[PDB]
Amino acid sequence: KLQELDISDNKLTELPALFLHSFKSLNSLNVSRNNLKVFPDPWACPLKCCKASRNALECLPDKMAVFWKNHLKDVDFSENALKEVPLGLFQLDALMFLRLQGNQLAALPPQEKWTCRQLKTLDLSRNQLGVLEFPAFLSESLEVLCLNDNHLDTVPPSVCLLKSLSELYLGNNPGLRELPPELGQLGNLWQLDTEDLTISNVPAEIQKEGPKAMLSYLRAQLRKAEKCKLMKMIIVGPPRQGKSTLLEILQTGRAPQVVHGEATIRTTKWELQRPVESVEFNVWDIGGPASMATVNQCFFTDKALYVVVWNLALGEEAVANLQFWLLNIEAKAPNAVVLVVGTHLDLIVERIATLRAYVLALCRSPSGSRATGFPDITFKHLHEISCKSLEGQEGLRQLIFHVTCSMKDCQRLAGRLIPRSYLSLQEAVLAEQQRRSRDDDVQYLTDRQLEQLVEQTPDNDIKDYEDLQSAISFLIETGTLLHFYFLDPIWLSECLQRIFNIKKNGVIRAEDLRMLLVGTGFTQQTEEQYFQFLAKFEIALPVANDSYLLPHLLPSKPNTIQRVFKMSFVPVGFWQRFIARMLISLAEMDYSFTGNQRNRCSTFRVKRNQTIYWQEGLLVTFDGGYLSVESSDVNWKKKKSGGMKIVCQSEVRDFSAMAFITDHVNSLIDQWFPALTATESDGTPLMEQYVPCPVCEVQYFDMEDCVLTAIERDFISCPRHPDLPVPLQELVPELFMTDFPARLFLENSKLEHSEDEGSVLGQGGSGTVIYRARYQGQPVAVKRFHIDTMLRHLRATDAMKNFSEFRQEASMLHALQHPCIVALIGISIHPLCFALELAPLSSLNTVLSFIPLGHMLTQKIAYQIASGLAYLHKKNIIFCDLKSDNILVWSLDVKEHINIKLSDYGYDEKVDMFSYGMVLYELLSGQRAKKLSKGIRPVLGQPEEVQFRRLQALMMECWDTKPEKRPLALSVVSQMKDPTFATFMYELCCGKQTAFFSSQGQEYTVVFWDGKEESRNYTVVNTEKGLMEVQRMCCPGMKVSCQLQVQRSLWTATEDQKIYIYTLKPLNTPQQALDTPAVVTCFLAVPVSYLVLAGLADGLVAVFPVVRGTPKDSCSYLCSHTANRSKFSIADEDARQNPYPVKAMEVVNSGSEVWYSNGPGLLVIDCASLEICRRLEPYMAPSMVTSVVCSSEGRGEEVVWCLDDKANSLVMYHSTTYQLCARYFCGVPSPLRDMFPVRPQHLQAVKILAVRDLIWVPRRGGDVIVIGLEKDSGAQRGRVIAVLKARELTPHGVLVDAAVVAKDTVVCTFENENTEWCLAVWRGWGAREFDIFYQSYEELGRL
Ligand SMILES: Nc1nc2c(ncn2[C@@H]2O[C@H](COP(=O)(O)OP(=O)(O)O)[C@@H](O)[C@H]2O)c(=O)[nH]1
Repeated sequence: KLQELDISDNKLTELPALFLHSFKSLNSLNVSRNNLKVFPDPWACPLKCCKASRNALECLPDKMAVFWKNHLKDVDFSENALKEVPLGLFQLDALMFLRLQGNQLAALPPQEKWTCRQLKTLDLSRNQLGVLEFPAFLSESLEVLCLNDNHLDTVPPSVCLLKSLSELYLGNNPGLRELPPELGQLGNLWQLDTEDLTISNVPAEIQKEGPKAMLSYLRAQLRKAEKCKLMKMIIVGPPRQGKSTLLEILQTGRAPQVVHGEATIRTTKWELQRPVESVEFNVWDIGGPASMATVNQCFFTDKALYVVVWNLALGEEAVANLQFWLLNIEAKAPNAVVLVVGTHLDLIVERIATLRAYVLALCRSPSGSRATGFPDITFKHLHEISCKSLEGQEGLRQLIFHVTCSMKDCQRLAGRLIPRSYLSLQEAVLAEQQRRSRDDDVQYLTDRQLEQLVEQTPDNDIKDYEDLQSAISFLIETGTLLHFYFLDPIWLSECLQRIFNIKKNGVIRAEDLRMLLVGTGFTQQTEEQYFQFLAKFEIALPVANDSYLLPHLLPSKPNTIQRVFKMSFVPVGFWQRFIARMLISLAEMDYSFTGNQRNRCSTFRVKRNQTIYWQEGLLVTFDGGYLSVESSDVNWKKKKSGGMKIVCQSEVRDFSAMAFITDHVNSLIDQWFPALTATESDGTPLMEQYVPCPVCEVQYFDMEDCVLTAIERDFISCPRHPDLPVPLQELVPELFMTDFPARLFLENSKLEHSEDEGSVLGQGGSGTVIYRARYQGQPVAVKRFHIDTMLRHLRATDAMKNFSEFRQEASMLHALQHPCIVALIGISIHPLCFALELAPLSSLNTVLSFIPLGHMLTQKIAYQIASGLAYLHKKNIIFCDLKSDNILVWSLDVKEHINIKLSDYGYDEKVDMFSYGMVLYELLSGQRAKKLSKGIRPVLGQPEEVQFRRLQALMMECWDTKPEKRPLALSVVSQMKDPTFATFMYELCCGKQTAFFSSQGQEYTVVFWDGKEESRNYTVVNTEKGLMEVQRMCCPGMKVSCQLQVQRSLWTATEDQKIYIYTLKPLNTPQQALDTPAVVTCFLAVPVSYLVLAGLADGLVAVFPVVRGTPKDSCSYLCSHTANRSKFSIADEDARQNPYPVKAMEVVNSGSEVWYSNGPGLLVIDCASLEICRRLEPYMAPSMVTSVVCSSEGRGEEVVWCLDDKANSLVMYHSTTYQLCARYFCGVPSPLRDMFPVRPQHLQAVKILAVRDLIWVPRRGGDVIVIGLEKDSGAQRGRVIAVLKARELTPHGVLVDAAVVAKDTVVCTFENENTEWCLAVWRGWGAREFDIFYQSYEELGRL
């Protein structure tokens, strides 16, 4: 009978196993920490775990899989005296964890006879086990395998098959000398113990790098990896500097006779032998007109040899121009090697040294180290040649070959091992490109087509995403494949140039552009692809009325704050891209959460009245202001350079417009012109920012100084008049927030703030720190942001970035006013921080058998989370991190309106819904991942155990694998606004059975009966657990027509007029058999030590006194017809005296009366004298009463309800006056929120139930009408509080019965035409629970 046995730290050598065998109820067997020598022989008991560690057990019996095969999962016999392992221990299906560590096991049983398909952890370390032979099936289950200090002379052959391992520990096996290549296939394995092992097949360097490098190298061995000598080389430089001439000299080795004509990109395959003894270059001669200067940069890739061609005789301006190219290469190809090669050497001795000094000054800072943002140029990377005499040609070739063999990833590029499958894919892609070129086909290759290529390739072992991605990176490195996948750079260049050759005001209608684009084929079936990459390069962007804006076709040139940006050099087409991006963003104007790099321009929301865009400027007239940006020529420190003059006029000091430009400028300079992010070799920025002095009126404040002062102070004094300071608000109104309402700003004098580690509540995704603080005495969460000429520049950049991020976060937080979203109290600049409302309790992950928080609280939490998500998605905001860490618990009180709030501190909508499903799993379970990407989901118990079928089903859908099937947050919110969602617990399929019975107890909660005569049997359902404790236990005898439970005795009245009594201790042997004059049709127990009344089929009532559950064989007979004739003067001919059976009885008036049916009438038995004293006429013949209940609950008058069979009518009397004070029709097709007064086939009701305060009327249709009484203007009335209907029971037939099995449970039992029975379990909500449920939605709607 015992469930948990804990024998530990005691005098245990011999265990009374026979005594333990009686414990059939055990779930945990713990005999650990003893000197146990004889483990008890296994027995039938549903053990979940078997802890027998730290004892003297030497051997086990072959009986684990005889009794515990289907129950026992956790076994740990570790650190014992074990010598032999039974075969049966591995024959347990339920086994998932096994520990046989620290003993004298020498061999394992044959693998063919194992059954433990669920074995996930197996530790055989510290043993003499040996080489061993593991089963194959363990590959699909095992996650942890450890064999440390085993009798192994090699890796077991089966370890290579164990694809599912995450840990593999085989240390201290000195006989092992090999790690076979197939272990590389263990892709899921990242924890390894190869200590004390010899590895002859792995280099020492690979071992030093680690077991991860070992697995990678073994994979390389398996894939027959070959040494590749192919690398990308790119010629770049200013136009007409001899790029084609230089390449011709390099390839031919002669004075050029044919130089290539006009072209943007040309390609060739150049082969060199040593002056791993050869190399091959996929040479891309990149040239073209000046208009391609900032488009060609897309073709620059990493781990490639760049040759910047430079005209030596042109002068110093050429060397200065080289900075542009060098910055571009270092920005796009950080790990590339750059050589600067000089031509026109025939036009020049010391001049060469001077020019080399100039170039070396460019690449290196004054300190001599590598300048930031430049490639590593040195004396080895410089060379000069001529175009006729070929001087230095051989030296140049030697330089190329030497640099190529020097570049390395781990070893040198020229000869690195690549998997053979990667080379096979390279051949396949080259074949595809060649075929498309032959067929004049679109050279753009779709991802599906590349997958088809890699799979279609013979014996290509690329079978997963990571392999294909690595192969893609390799292909990009060798100039075979291009991505921004493209196969032909020349075709792309031709397409872009042809678009550039088009000659409106920059906007062309989509159809006109489609016909114009016909030159490069432009297959309409590929148009969606084609236009896509047109948008990628910003060559033709979709705008307005399904038109396309063409930046190269922009027209020419047709109180306040001002800004200036000084540019040393203007990139070609910078203005076009800038104006196009601004114009498109404004046209859009007419997000994320929890911190990320993803965000939109939420900073600027105004009505654009007029817009004037042109080749080098944009003027925007918006309601209450102007925003203009123009080209200009700036002069500072007598340095004249290009410039961007920006002006804004705001009537209300709303200078958010100056953010809109500035952010965009930064964005553009970060995306397409990274050259302008960098500084010269001496630290001078290539693009500087300036603010004209408004009080000096030209004098310009350096924007870095204004920003750095804005961190702490408010004023700056100009050098021309230091005694007359200017506030920063007239210099940088962007940073000092002015657009926000005045109410939104915190008062530093009323804010108790301190960046104390003890008050740290957490961190955000943007790099902030959230502390606990006080504002005006109330607790709050304060999110604080945190931040030599080079150090000053870096700090200024960081400060500007933080101010922009603060602006964006404030803009998004200001727009969320939903009750379930953490609001914003206010902002402040000194210090730069947010103030937010603080949760009295910690996050949901911290407060958290099943449903730990309770049903109602879990329901409210889930609904409020869903409502918050629906609101966020209504604002086009995505949470992106919807974990329980970020979900703050406001209160665990069920009565409160708001319980949780969604925070940003501790894609599209489908990922949010997925994370919501995970949160629901945690809510139902109490706990809780790469396997999620593979279709593996966390496991939750069945509905019979969870007991919340609808939320569990919702959680399954939220965790679905196809995003298309997942629900929208609004749909979840809408379907949760329904009492069916909350009340239904689960369903239980009992199956084929005959009759249903219940009793006011828990020993015989729900009892079904089936069978006939010798085959009579019964089933018991434990609805509290959803488990059937007895299933068709046979108790031969007559079938039971009625059943009751009194004290601890079950009375059952059969069809042969016999009341049998079974005393519980199995209803096998009755103790009493009582005779009756007619078949019992109903039972009741009056609490008098009881008085059991039996309503017989003839309308007569039998009365049995009961003493402690045992009655007297004699009984009294109270005749209803006798009372009708004698007391109440009803004639025999009256229909009221027809032979009706007693259908339902009920106690009323605290046991002093019993109301029981008699045809359409009702009779009252007065318990004082056991006589029929009152009659009531709720209905008329031939109708009959079918149920009676006593709604004796609440601070009010006791009332008695009565249902009917024909009229389908409900009536209610007062128990103390017998006045028919209410009548209602229950056959209402749409009964929701109906009403009736009180005066002080599928629509047929089955049986009334009294659930706490309310009256549940189930109907054959399967739904339930939950009627309850209230008062209006002093008059009592009744209303239909809620109509429940579980859809899951639709195919389970018709409702037959219903019964209140416990205080908080209502069991409605359905039967189908095939004699099968099915229970539907509802939570027995009273009036207060329903009102709380409804108010949870009504109030949040109101708020
Ligand atoms: N004198 C001299 N002329 C050169 C040299 N390299 C190229 N050229 C001239 O440049 C022309 C070809 O330039 P090209 O290679 O097409 O420049 P790219 O378009 O940038 O590749 C030829 O007509 C040559 O006369 C050189 O080293 N010395």
